[PDB]
Amino acid sequence: EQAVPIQPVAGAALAAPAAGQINQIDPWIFQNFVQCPLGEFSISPRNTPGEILFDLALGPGLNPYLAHLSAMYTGWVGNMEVQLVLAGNAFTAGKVVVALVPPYFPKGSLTTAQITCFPHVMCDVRTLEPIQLPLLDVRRVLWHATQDQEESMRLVCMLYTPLRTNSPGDESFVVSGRLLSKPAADFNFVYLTPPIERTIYRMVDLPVIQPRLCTHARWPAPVYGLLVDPSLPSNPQWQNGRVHVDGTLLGTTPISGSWVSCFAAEAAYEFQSGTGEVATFTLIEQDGSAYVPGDRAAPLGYPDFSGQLEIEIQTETTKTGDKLKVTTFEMILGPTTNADQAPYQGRVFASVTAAASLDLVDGRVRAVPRSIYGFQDTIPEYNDGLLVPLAPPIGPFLPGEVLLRFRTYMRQIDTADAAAEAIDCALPQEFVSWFASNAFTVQSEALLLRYRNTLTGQLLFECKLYNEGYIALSYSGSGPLTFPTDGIFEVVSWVPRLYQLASV
Amino acid sequence: EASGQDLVPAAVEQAVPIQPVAGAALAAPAAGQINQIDPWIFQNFVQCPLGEFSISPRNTPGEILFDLALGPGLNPYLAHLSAMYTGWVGNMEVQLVLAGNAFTAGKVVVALVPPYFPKGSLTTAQITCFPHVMCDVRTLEPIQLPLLDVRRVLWHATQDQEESMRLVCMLYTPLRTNSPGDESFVVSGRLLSKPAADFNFVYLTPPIERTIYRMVDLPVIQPRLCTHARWPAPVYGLLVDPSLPSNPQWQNGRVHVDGTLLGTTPISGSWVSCFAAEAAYEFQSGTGEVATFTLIEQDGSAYVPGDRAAPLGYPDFSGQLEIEIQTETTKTGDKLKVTTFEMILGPTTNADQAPYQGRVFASVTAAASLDLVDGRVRAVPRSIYGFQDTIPEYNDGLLVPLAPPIGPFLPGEVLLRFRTYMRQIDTADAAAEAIDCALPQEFVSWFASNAFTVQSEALLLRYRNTLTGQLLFECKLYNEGYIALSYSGSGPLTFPTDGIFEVVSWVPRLYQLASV
Amino acid sequence: GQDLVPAAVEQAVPIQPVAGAALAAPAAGQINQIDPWIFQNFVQCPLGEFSISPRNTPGEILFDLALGPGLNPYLAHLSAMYTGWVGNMEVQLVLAGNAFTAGKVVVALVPPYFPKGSLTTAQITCFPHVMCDVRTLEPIQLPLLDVRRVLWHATQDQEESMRLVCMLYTPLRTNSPGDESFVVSGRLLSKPAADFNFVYLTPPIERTIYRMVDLPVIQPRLCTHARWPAPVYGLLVDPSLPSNPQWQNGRVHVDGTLLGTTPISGSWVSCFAAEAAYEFQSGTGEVATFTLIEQDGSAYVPGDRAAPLGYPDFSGQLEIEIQTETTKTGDKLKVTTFEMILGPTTNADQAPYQGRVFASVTAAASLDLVDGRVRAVPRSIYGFQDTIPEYNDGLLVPLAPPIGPFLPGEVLLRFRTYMRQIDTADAAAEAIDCALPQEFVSWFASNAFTVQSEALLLRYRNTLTGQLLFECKLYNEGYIALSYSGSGPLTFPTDGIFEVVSWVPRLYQLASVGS
Repeated sequence: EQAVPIQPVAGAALAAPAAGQINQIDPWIFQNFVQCPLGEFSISPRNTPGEILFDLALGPGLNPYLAHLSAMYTGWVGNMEVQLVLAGNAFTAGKVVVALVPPYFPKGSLTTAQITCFPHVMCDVRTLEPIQLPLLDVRRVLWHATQDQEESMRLVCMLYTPLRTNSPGDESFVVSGRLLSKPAADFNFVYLTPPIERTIYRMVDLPVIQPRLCTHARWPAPVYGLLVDPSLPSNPQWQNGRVHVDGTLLGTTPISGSWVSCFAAEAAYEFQSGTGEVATFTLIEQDGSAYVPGDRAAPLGYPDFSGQLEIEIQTETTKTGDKLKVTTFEMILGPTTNADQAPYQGRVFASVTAAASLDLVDGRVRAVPRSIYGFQDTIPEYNDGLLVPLAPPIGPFLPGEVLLRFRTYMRQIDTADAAAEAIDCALPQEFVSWFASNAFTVQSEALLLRYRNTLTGQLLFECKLYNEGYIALSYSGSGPLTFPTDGIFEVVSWVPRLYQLASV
Repeated sequence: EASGQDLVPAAVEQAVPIQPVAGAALAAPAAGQINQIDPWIFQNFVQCPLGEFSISPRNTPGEILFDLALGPGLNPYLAHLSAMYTGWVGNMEVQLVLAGNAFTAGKVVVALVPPYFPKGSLTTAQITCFPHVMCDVRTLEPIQLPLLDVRRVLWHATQDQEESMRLVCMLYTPLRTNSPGDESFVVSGRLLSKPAADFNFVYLTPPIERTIYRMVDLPVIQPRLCTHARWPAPVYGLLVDPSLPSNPQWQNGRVHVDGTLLGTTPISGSWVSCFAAEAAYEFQSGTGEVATFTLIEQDGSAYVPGDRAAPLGYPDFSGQLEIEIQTETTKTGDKLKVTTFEMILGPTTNADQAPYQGRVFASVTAAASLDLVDGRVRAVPRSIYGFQDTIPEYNDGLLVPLAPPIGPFLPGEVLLRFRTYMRQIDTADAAAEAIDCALPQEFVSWFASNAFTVQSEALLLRYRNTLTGQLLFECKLYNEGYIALSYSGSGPLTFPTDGIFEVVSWVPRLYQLASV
Repeated sequence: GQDLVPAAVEQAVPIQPVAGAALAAPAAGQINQIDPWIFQNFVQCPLGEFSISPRNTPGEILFDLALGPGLNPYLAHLSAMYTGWVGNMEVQLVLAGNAFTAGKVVVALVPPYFPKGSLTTAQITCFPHVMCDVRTLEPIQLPLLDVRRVLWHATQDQEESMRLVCMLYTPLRTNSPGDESFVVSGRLLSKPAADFNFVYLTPPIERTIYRMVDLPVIQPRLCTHARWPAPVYGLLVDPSLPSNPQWQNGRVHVDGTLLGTTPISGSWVSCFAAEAAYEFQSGTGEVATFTLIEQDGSAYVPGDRAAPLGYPDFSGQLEIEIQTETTKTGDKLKVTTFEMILGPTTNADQAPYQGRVFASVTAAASLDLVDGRVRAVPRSIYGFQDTIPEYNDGLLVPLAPPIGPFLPGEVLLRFRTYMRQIDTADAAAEAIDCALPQEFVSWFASNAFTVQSEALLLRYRNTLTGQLLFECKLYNEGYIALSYSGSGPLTFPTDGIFEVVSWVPRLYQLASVGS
């Protein structure tokens, strides 16, 4: 334990008068150093001084045992003990500084000159034993609330003096560092409350479903494969299948997978002595509601591709030659306009080459897709020719990383090509529903996933799932590569955005 | 002391697992004054402002009979004293009185809920996980409980509400009676409280009457000397009737207890069934004289379609309304005159009327083509023919914002109506046309001007005769602005209009009223 | 008799001592003491100037200060190396009255968490208070205790503490026939009390709160117009011009929030970057359509602004020069002149809010050009008017509010520039006014200033002599006001320097300017 210019901090002695209870923790927990989340770093000889190696806030989330225990309590108090472990031999050089930042220091960028003005310790990369530090509870309140995130003391480690070493011709040398912690003797909980299952210290989990038994987020068809291809555009701007990890739906994505590529509208039929019968649809919500224009490109579930598709609705005939018929229309979304389709304004048109008088009843219909002709993976004309609010394009990606896609095949009417079409998505609808319902709390930037075989257990690849809702693989090949669709995705831990993945 | 004690008496079994909590000793070095409370206040238990509740056989386990937030609002003395301070701190003592008949059986649980616990769905499983006490409904002596200031600050703020310990009572076992005769008893429980030794206030401030706690009060006026909120006439009767529709959707006379007005109800009683407009006239060889009214706000402001189905004070009933219009002509011989017009606002007939632009059309049969000038007019009602108690058309088959229908009520609960009569045009009948409202315009003005703060869900009121000083019945005034009472008879019931309504206490929606 | 009750007793405020570092020590990391001689001197507060006028009415608030390190320049300077503070202070008040003036004021100690509505003359005396006469010759002092529910305060936020509020108890009256323009000046000073210290020693950060606002040391001649790419020529006021224009460019907040469509650099004004497409089929003419993007290359998405950054906000006809490449060989990239309409005009739908622009150029042959990115900058203006153009077809777009809300007798200070216009009969030059010039929209959003009050008092001086030209109020919205009751426009020399004095409230009265 190093000497730092700081006073002792009182824990339960300050909180006892105004606390209903003071609860004790298992004494076996005070004897083990456990790995802290986001408490690891690697120093390379190509780093410049001033990089923040780690930044961790005091609280129950540092220890998994305390994070589990906090679900049955109302408050907490006390200090912690922290250990830093460095992996370097006797032929290295470089220095590191670990400082104690007070709870209310402003957030921003620090400088190596400024980091030494805090109570701090300076450590050489040749140190043998782990470095022990205290983490004290500097506060203006008597105790903290477990279900609320407040400001506490921070531990910040920054590179101070650059690493100087020799390296072999195959692999480059790095200095690894890890941080562990445990509660100090002065640490307590406050009030015994019934346990809560949805707490802020809850880890993200994924449904146990094979991708072959999932649904596609852009076209209503089962998923037929997952793959990766650097030749396709690396920054697509799809409006469907976008969802945040915390449970925020981005763009025009609906909760249910049946709303995909379909729209609900009220249809007015006008027979013209020229082209023929024309149906004009005024759009409404799929579940049934008034469409209020806002910051969305189109009503939820609207298709987000450019092409020629047909729709079928339920029609009632007023005259007496029949009583109920099912017809088929044709909607044009090609780069020709000439009909002024404005989904944002809440109106669209379609027509058929049908003779005679076929006036019908305007009583609201649901239009489902039938097929596509000349499909293009480009967003449609949400307005006349002008700009509309829409979700940002997928990205950014680190160098050497490429998006992983779930591909599926739709129908065709086109004559030229005869093999197949292909539409891709970033996540199946099951994941969208899972994230929307669970409403997790994101920690830093992204999650480390793991695709493993169901029965053999062999690891296939490791990827990164960003909070914006895309998966990136570290692939440095040339041609497209597909993967088996029988594995299960597993969550490992939270990782920083600048994290290097293992190559395929 | 008492007659046969085949009951529980003292429930001295608590041993509540909680530590003593420091009160005003921690806040003394942080205040700039020395304050204290009258020592005599510390010496007797007084009824809480929300200290009445009922347990009935129709209740089910898991229902919340009451919940109390720690603070000055549990004591009338402390609630009155809090108007001249910022800051309070300390513990309190509570006495629960529930001593039902010896033929009854049941169990309740009272728990200490700490601050920051989420509010809403509390189940019978979780309530026993808190420090709690088990009570039989037959207990003879009062049950004494502590309420402690568990907190992470030095003191609280009297204005605006913070997080404090709660006292929640849940029905653990359904109430049943062993008596053979025809009925099941109802338990009437009471709450009393007094501050503990180390309770204090912090800093003396000017005494402002309109504070958060206060207490709701009603104007001291007999119902017969009040004006109706749906027709410009004095209130003539106080009635209850189960034969009439039970969930009306009246637009006028609707107000919230906290002050907010709902619908098209105006502040003044002269705006009822009257409207101001810009009036233009035309003559056509068909229908004759056609008058068009562009409706505007009666204070001169323009009418903009918003969250209201119509301008304030618009007639919400249906039928044919005959009104009077003052007109000025340019013809030589006379200058000013008053004409009588008729309008049809009943069922939709062959007419082109759209309240979206605020246009109202009146037709008159005439032989001579009168020439007039478009101007400004205000129309008040004169007669009603073919009256119907239903809302008129506002957008010709399209939904418009409206106040929700009055309700809901407990089983056996029926709405109380204030009844007035109008001048009616009749052909071969003689029955006087009658209309009903929920609250008179005096109460609407009182609520809109005072802007009270509601506490739980409703207010308990008692109607007392002034001539003899006799309480006639008790009723529940809901926060949405309607009064309900328990009645099971078939025929209509009438009450004298010489009484005075009095506020008793705050009650929840599950409170059971006595039969009338 | 037995006891004597004096009729004249000196005023005093009774208090109960409040603990400072004694309460905060067990939970604070450190307790740092300050220089022992800072406790010995009253120093003017950063917000320490106010005025009383006969126009004021009883019940009006003259000032209200909050306890903390922002009342003393030494404490405000020292707070840049600490994260917290605790303790009490003392405040001094001086009034520059006369013998012809009658009036009374009350200074009260309002505690934290008292509702911030409106106080009356009856309620103000229910607080601990001191009653002061405007004819007093000596300063009046009061204490300021740290009444709180926490252990200490955080420097970097305002939080809630004890207030010091002063209101006009009795109307100000002068026995003179009047009305004249007599104004009573009031000044505030403060110092720490025996119990006051800081909490945690941190590196000195210069860009913190309680850092006093400064201005660049640049004469108005050496600045740039914020509404036209030309140097600022004149500085003037004019009461015959509209009081509250709706300019969209050249607007900035004191705290650094860019309001409207104003860019950071001065090279973006009245210029735009867009992807161009040219067409000419039978009778439409050589029409170029532009899909707008940001000048730095980023994509444009409709948001809370009515146009991209730097878009013109004046109505007229614009003539611009665009770098265009022609596909025909033997003639490489040139500059083409294009005429475009800014205001409403039929046969077209100008909607810059939606990223669509239409321009036309006279032609008699093919003159074909290739598509791509282009940047258009102004060349000439015809039919200039100071009205916002048609940002949409028939819809309302978000806009900055009109300037307002000047006190009676206050006009708007304007920076005047002359543009390049095309005329046929009138030979008069075209003039355009701005509220704040360029490098004044900059220097904000670069310094994250905290306003701490309602207005800034500035003094305009001469660099070589020091003669005071005028005093003015810089409101937080980013504009200046001057007290002037004349009819004709009045200009000022443009070779001066703007100097900050202090922070003043809304009701501060400026000395009238004139000759």
